[PDB]
Amino acid sequence: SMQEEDTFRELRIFLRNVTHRLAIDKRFRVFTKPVDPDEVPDYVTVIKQPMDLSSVISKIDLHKYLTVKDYLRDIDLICSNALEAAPDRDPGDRLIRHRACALRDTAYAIIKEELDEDFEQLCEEIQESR
Ligand SMILES: [Cl-]
Repeated sequence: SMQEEDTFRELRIFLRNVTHRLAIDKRFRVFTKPVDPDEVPDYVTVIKQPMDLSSVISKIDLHKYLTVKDYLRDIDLICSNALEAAPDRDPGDRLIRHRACALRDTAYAIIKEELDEDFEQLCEEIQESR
């Protein structure tokens, strides 16, 4: 229905807002774009499912997220990919992991504070009905 399409529209607007807020945070700059094949060629081999905040925006616009849970799966993937790609004790890797963890925590905290759980439940029930 149009009411359901309106709901999905509201979700995309909200998701777009949260993602923007993430993407402008200077700590999260390394997560804003795909990793560069030239800068390191082993990334595409070691990371099977690359994800970044620009790809998240593209997916919102392609109507790929019908629930907040589906969006958070991609935020989690950005984080888990970073942890896997930067696992060592050296300061460079620890900085990346710290920032990855902060990205995840920030997204979750924004969502906890700003998303009505009944809105999410509605999204889930429309998704399940299709
Ligand atoms: Cl830096």
